[PDB]
Amino acid sequence: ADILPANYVVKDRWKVLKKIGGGGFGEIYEAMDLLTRENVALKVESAQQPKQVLKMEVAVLKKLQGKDHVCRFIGCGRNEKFNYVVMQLQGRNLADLRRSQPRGTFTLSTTLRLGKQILESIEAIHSVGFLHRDIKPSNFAMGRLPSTYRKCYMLDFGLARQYTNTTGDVRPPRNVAGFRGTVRYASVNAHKNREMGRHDDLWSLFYMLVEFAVGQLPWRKIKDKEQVGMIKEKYEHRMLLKHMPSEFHLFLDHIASLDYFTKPDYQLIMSVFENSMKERGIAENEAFDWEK
Ligand SMILES: Nc1ncnc2c1ncn2[C@@H]1O[C@H](COP(=O)(O)OP(=O)(O)O)[C@@H](O)[C@H]1O
Repeated sequence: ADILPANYVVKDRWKVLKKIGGGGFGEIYEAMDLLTRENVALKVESAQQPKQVLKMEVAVLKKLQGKDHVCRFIGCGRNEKFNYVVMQLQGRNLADLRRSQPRGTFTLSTTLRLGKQILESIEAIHSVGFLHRDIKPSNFAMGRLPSTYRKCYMLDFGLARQYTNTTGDVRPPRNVAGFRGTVRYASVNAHKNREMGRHDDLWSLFYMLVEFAVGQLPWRKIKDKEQVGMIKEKYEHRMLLKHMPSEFHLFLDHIASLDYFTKPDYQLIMSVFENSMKERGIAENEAFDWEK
């Protein structure tokens, strides 16, 4: 039973058309904005949920206004039954787009071009003092308009954590931190209950790109967090690069050397994607796999 039924109207403005997503922490709907006449995304969480994450989501989404790869903030509110955020509506997510591919793989062209946009999104959130902590294909969606269909948008800021403080400094990490994010894309550090850093969001991007190009990860079928962590610890990460562009060794080595305290070298990773494209004769203007 959905939190909101079809045609329910939020704050005399947003009319629920259909449920477009959900699972963790609540549900997301496509709604008609009765004031502006545009289709929007309405994200809701029940007010009786023990962990309320929309307060974080709203704060991060507002802090990100003006950045590329981010939904326009439309509104938000709270009541006794539910909390909500209203934002720009996008198209299909990357997990859905990958699963729809014949072999569940994207071409290197699509993989590398998505990698550039996701890396830019990751650098954008870190630049406002926040870690995403839940980097995964379903938290990235393509635009749905002729002016936005080749733009990839970063979604879901509910599990975000501010690593900076009021004075523009980096706060000390806690001695221990509860597991946050997806099991499939979490770094080994996240599995060990270490405080997550900027490098951990880059580990999730590394695993996503391997999954995009290869179609699977070695721990794909395992659901248990601990069993997955053991596989990732034991697994020779160089074996993940068998079918990857050779400059991915540079990406892997850089992230493997980082800790919570060290600012990543985002340009080093960008250079890996750019050289991988040029060495293959891949143009930036190429159509994405799903366009064909
Ligand atoms: N602005 C949006 N436009 C289009 N689809 C969206 C939007 N926000 C979320 N979704 C869809 O619903 C799912 C949304 O959940 P999301 O905010 O990403 O995470 P969650 O349900 O894990 O808190 C996504 O994978 C995507 O398909």
